Amino acid sequence: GEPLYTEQDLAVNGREGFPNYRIPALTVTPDGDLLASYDGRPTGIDAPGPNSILQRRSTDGGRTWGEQQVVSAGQTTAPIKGFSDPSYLVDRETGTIFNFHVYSQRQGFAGSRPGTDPADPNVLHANVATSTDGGLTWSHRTITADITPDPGWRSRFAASGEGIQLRYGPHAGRLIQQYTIINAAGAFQAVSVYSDDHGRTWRAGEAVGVGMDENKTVELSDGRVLLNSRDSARSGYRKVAVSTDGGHSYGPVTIDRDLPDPTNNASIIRAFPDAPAGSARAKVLLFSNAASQTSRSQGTIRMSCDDGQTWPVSKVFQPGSMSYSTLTALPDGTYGLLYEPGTGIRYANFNLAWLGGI
Ligand SMILES: CC(=O)N[C@H]1[C@H]([C@H](O)[C@H](O)CO)OC(C(=O)O)=C[C@@H]1O
Repeated sequence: GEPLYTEQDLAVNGREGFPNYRIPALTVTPDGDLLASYDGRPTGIDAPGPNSILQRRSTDGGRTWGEQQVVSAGQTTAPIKGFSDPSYLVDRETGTIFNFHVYSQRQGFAGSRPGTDPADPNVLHANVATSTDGGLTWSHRTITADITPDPGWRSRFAASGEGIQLRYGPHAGRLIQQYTIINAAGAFQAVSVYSDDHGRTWRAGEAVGVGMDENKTVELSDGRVLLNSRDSARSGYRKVAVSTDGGHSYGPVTIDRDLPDPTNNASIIRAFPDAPAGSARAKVLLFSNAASQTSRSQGTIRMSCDDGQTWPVSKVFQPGSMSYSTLTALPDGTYGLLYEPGTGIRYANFNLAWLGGI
């Protein structure tokens, strides 16, 4: 077809109530509405800043966006509370939407102490907001205790963006959301948090790697779950691991030289999420990140047609400043992209024809 690439800002620093906006999360409701979530930052900083989780909705495929509404409101007055780094997760079977995020008080990620008590202001808590009405109203839950099987895990945070629901195998229906934890030795590890009962209970899998950070997972054509991670040890590339199970454990972590990265968040999705297992279309992956190894710039989309082995097609969508980016498959066959150009958060829409390879 004919190449399509358009973009418009959803939030710009200083307008609509907050001096700074950051951290994109994007998803599509079962009704087909597009939901964009991000941080509203009063002091322009990460947790423990008294941040708010915000949301904008589009009912016409991303063309027009409704007003900025608050999902979780931070408290700028003492007792200070903050809510940051959103990640959406839609249970396509039940139609339920989840929005995972941090619940901070006195500490952020690096400073969190061990503990699980919601009342303890020294721990960085894990929260989930649940909606059964398409993202209109939300019910909140602190699940730190449920996802901390090892008392030595002193900190954690859901990787911002969008999680997944498995379609194949013995664990089909399973909701997976990635987290980064800091263990007793001070090591940064990746871990899958999942639910087999459509969100009633959440539990952690086995932690993997060292030098890990914000990480994402995708279900491959054979049902294997590929983990793609930001490298906190700064190799200049993305780290990768694979899981063949559901009681999540991942194999060894290796550096992927095909994916340069300056130690920043990225997104990896299935181009055709509904394709049947083993089919050619099920092997197609899209990846968005900053390709520069020296700075957060040169935002590009890469495409693989072999479950992530090779990435023969790539195109730059933002030559300049580009930090965090997330992708989702829209029902019209195109792709939504929420990203950070340095001025707040911007929404972009593109199709495969635009990519050039196919
Ligand atoms: C909970 C939290 O702190 N999230 C932040 C995250 C984290 O600090 C880093 O991943 C090192 O672990 O990094 C950044 C960043 O732009 O680099 C922004 C996130 O809001």
